[PDB]
Amino acid sequence: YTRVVWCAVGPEEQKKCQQWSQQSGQNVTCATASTTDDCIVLVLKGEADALNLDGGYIYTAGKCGLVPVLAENRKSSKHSSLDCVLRPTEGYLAVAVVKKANEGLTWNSLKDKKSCHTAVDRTAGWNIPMGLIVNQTGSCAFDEFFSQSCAPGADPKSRLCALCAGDDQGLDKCVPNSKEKYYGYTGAFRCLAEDVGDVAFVKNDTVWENTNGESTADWAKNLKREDFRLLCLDGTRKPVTEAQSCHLAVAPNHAVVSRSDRAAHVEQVLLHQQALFGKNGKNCPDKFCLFKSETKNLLFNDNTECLAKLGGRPTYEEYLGTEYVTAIANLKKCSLEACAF
Ligand SMILES: CO[C@@H]1O[C@H](CO)[C@@H](O)[C@H](O)[C@@H]1O
Ligand SMILES: [Fe+3]
Ligand SMILES: [Zn+2]
Ligand SMILES: [Zn+2]
Repeated sequence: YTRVVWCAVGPEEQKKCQQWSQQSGQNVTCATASTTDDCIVLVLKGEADALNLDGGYIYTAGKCGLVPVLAENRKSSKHSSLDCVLRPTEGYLAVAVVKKANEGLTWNSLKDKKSCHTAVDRTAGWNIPMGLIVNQTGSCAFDEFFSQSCAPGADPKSRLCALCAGDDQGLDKCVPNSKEKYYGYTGAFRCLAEDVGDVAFVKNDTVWENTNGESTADWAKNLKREDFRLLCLDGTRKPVTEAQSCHLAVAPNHAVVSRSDRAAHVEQVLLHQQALFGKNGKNCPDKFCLFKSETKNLLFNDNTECLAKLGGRPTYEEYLGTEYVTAIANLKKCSLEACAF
């Protein structure tokens, strides 16, 4: 029984963590850092215990000895009778999204266009699309493919940050945290929605959750699913209803990681925390909901049903899968066995 120290990325996550801390009676406390990489370092030092990470960061964390503990699980069809916490995760679909009005724009004509990315090093926003582009062009100059982009985490003076906007005051341009207007799934989709970019690399869920009244955010309230198309690898364009036949890859779900020596303790505390503040928790929506933050995906994705046990006690490599690990390794050769910190 000790507290678990969660690592929040940026000021907005910090605020949500503080609410969680208060409601949990200090069983969970908060450490804050400006980037995901800095949070990983805090965990390695033992100054923080855990945080929830996209697959691209699990790769970084894994090389440094951190392990997956529990995974985000969202609504599913198969394995219907089984409880959420025990149900296998299905993974999400990485897609490339454009405006219907941008006619004749296909996977094969993306060169020199404007792109919107969740963040550098993330699965749907970066690793998958850039990995595919590097291959198809046979060049490590992915910094040269698009004319301008917003890829949070890149050099703020480079073309890869040209479209990023910063915070209400125009500060923190291109920072890889929610202070940057176009950061993350929602941010990259907004970058496309506002016609700042020509293409957004996000997941299939992002399109649905931010269209047809699903989001009441000022920029999203008038967005219609029909005004968007997905780019398929075969050069065609399809409606967003066809994601199962028109995606770039299937990605492993975001997951909670911790130091191996702390895994058992983190797992215990989190399972109890979700019984109190999760999907149908004792205190949600009454007092506090761990999986809500108004489409902002703070700490956890808003569409998370529960955190699920893994099973087979997988290493980070088995969790990510050989097909994804080799993809990252090859892309990493552009810009092999050691912790990068
Ligand atoms: C997509 O499923 C994954 O496949 C890889 C094989 O690369 C395994 O290591 C892992 O446990 C999972 O079953
Ligand atoms: Fe992701
Ligand atoms: Zn597929
Ligand atoms: Zn194993």
